[PDB]
Amino acid sequence: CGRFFQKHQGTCFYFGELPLSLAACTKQWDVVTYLLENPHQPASLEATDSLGNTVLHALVMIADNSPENSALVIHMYDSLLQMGARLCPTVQLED
Amino acid sequence: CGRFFQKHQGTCFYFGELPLSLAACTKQWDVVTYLLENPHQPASLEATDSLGNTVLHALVMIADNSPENSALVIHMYDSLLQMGARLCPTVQLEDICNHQGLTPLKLAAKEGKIEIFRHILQREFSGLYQPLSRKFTEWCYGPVRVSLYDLSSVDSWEKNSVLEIIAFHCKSPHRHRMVVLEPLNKLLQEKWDRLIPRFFFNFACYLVYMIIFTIVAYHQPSTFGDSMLLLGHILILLGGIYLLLGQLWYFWRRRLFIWISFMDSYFEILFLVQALLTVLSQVLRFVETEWYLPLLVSSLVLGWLNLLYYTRGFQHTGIYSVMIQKVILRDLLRFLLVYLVFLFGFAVALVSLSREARPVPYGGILDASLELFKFTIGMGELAFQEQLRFRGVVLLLLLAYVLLTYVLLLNMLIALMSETVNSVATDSWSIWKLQKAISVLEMENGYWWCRRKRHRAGRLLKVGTKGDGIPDERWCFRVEEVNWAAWEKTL
Amino acid sequence: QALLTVLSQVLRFVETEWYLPLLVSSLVLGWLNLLYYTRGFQHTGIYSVMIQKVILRDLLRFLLVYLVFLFGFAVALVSLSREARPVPYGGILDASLELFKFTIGMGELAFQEQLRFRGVVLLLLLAYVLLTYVLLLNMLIALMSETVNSVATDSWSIWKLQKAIS
Ligand SMILES: NCCOB(c1ccccc1)c1ccccc1
Ligand SMILES: NCCOB(c1ccccc1)c1ccccc1
Repeated sequence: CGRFFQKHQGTCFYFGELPLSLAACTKQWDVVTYLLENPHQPASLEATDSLGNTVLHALVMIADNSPENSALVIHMYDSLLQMGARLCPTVQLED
Repeated sequence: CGRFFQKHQGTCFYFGELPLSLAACTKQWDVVTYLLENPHQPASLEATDSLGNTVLHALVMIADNSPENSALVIHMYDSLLQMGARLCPTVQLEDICNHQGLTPLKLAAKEGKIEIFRHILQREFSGLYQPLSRKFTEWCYGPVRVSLYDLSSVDSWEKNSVLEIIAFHCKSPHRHRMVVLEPLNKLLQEKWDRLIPRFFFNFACYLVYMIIFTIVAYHQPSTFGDSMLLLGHILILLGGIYLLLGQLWYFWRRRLFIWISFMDSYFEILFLVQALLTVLSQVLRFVETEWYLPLLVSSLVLGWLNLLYYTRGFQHTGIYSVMIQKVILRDLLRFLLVYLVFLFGFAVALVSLSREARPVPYGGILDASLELFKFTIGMGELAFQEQLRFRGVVLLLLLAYVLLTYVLLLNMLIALMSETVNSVATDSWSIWKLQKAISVLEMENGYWWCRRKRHRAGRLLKVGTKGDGIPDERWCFRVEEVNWAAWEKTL
Repeated sequence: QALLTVLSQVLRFVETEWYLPLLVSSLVLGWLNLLYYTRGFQHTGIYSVMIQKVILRDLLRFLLVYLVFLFGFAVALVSLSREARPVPYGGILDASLELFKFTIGMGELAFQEQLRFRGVVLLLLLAYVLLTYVLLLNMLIALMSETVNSVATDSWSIWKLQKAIS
């Protein structure tokens, strides 16, 4: 939680300030898997950032109207939702 | 160096009058190689022609806007630059001033070449040949990219720059499209945002001067009030002479601008005329003549019309002013030509008649012309003159005139202006950007009396390492851009 | 409109001479507001949206240029015609009204034989009518034609949004 990552006016890049969010928003479908299913310390998928955003929220914010960005965000969103449902069905991340 | 090769009008082909230039411009990547690497007598790559052009200059001149020609010139230019760097790195061929004193970038800008000019403006290479690069990329952390374009010989700080050459020296039909490209757009936008205060201060000062002029001209001759009138008069005279000095200094400094495009600005002439009228009106009032009021009122009108020059400094109004100018120059003078022909013909026709009876309307040419213009303005007096013996002839002539003018000409003019407005939509934005760029360049230079100190924008950011020892420095213009098409291909 | 109505009633209770202006202004504003309700139809809401879009897009630039030209020419004419050889162009209000008459379709373009600057006044009037009655108004017609052509589907979308808000 610094200044570059914060969503503001100027030089910035917002990704939810979380390693899993950084991987997902970066189109990195491999390290996200390892972080999810690393036996040493699996990363909780419902952990939030300072502003209250979650991984899905972070995926939403960086979304734009560019066809390529829209496709990337759609694919990552769907895949992450399916995976999260497969890990901990008891919690609805959409809410 | 004869007649066919020399760049002129007629049967001609220019290739720099050098065998290597002929080979390169001819798309012959083989004999150029042999000439460069022939052991018996290698051909120097920095040898010039009579005009001072070099091989790169020759490649630039023959460049056109055709996609195939642009691609050919781009490929040959890049390959030859790489080869020259590989042969004699100690000499930078990109910096070779010909007789006129221009480099390939400056020459490409002046000659109107856009494709090759833009390609030279923003080009990048791999790790090898990296120094031969204008565009760079510091890091690509995430989807953002931080580009750093070189600002050597393109910034306004230099005595001669690409911005100045495009603004005041280029005479291409659509040079206004050369100021919308990458940091010639962003750089100009930054300069404009930094210089807004100067522009609006100038606008406010001019408005104050015009308001004083109006007040003096309203409560003018036909104690305290007399002293106020006198001080207003002296202030107006001082303002007029100061405007005259400024405009004369501008013309003296840019005296090689009018022949390129008189109508590009066409506003400095108006300011000069207004100042001349004001000063001359004051002098003739000193002479106590009856022609003081006409000149003074004409100056007042011209100033209040000139204020549009300042009001076109906004996105929403500059485009409207540009459209006004384009319509005026495109389709309003043909309409006037046809209108005056018809009006003079019908006016003299009506004057010839109505001169034989069985307050005389159509007594002269002025009266008939005024009546016809009243027809055109919406107050046509179309009656049945029962006094003159040619009632029917006069009535039919008036009906024919109104049918030919009030139905065809004016409504057709409406339609033609609709078409013209539809045609010029994006060109309006480009021309507005060019006008704003010219205003920025003029403001950057100080007034005719105060020598404004130059502000050399850009960051002295060390880029890469040249093929030498101690490293190099180069001023650049940082530009951040969020891109995913390029970022998705870096993985 | 509600503020004007209530305040007009209060000032009438005060027995002032400014009751009629405020009351009539309220009446006019209400009759104009009725368009809010009339734009509840497919065929009329789009027209109202187009009216608003044209007003906001290209009618204020025209007014800016118009008022600049009109004030300049009005004060110019008032300065003249003040020296002879019912005085037209007596003040600024009269000259402005005469120019607006030119623009509305009842321009009084005559040869004033009384003032000593006949030709100057006539040429100024001719220049004004040429610059305003030919360029500005017909150009405004063309610009509104372009604007109407531009906003066709956006008009439907904005009408749908307005109906959703209602
Ligand atoms: N001469 C006053 C300013 O020029 B304008 C004009 C009027 C007189 C002569 C030629 C042109 C005009 C053109 C564009 C914007 C505003 C008006
Ligand atoms: N003020 C009356 C209603 O607004 B309208 C209008 C009139 C006065 C001030 C500004 C706008 C108008 C715009 C669209 C539809 C109908 C008329």
